[PDB]
Amino acid sequence: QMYDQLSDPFAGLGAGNIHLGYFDGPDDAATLAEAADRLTDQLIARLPVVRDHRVLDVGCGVGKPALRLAGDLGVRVVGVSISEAQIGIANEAARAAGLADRVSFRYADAMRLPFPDASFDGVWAMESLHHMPDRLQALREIARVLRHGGVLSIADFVQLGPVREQDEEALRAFRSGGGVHTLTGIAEYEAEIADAGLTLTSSSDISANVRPSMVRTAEAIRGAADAFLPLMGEEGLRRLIDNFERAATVPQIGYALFAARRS
Ligand SMILES: O=C1NC(=O)c2c1c1c3ccccc3[nH]c1c1c2c2ccccc2n1[C@@H]1O[C@H](CO)[C@@H](O)[C@H](O)[C@H]1O
Ligand SMILES: Nc1ncnc2c1ncn2[C@@H]1O[C@H](CSCC[C@H](N)C(=O)O)[C@@H](O)[C@H]1O
Repeated sequence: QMYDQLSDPFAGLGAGNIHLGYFDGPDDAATLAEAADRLTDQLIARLPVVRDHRVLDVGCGVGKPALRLAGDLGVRVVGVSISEAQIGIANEAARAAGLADRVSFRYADAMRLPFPDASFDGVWAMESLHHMPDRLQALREIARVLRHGGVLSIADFVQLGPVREQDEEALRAFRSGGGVHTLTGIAEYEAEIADAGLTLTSSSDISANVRPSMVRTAEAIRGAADAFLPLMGEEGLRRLIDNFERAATVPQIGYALFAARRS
């Protein structure tokens, strides 16, 4: 519901990216849209696939990360989402870049993947698995469609520890507004990957590199009030902004990059 409504405006705050950014710290002079493309690059380093490999983009957004994958690495990409609106935009972006024969997007719920077993050489889940009610079932479906020796690269949120009473309400606003159905610590995350049948190969805590994205995204929204206001209204937009601004006050909100292999 959330996505179909506001995808247009958010996609555009990050050029075509619907995910956060990677900075060298708060005093970094990279644009939000630049920091978003830097995050795509950081996850590409965790996905050792080569030309002609077939990759599944779980939670594809409007397809810019997927298209970047096909351009840099030469992989065929099938992206899945649950927003029919996003899929139509993503497939046209692929037609626009002349990659329709390499990159396609279809409807699919990551918890019941509509693909045969071992049909993909790699899986790519950028900032999407926290929308899953049962994250373990999504990882189990991911391992199933991965061929033996296939690789997985996850970018996602994590909780670095328990939140103090004074920040309880800011966490709750972050989880309800951001659609964060699953949020766990790194230990609990690494354990699920193993329980799904995947052998962990990388684990990067990049929380400090991503935390600025919270504050800077709020500033971009204010600058984009013209695009957001008609779709929400002053009261709805002020709360959206506030959700981000409060989320930045929770230091236990982190971010991790994982890489795994199928046995
Ligand atoms: O509608 C919303 N109400 C919120 O409170 C909201 C909303 C959205 C939203 C709507 C359409 C398309 C993408 C959207 N991202 C939203 C939101 C949030 C939100 C609130 C606090 C902290 C982070 C938040 N983020 C995060 O934004 C990242 C950058 O786009 C996403 O990658 C990440 O998944 C997401 O958690
Ligand atoms: N159960 C589910 N199955 C598949 N995709 C889902 C899903 N729940 C959410 N998504 C999708 O996951 C995406 C989160 S936004 C990340 C989009 C893109 N990969 C990027 O970084 O730009 C959205 O496209 C949303 O529709």
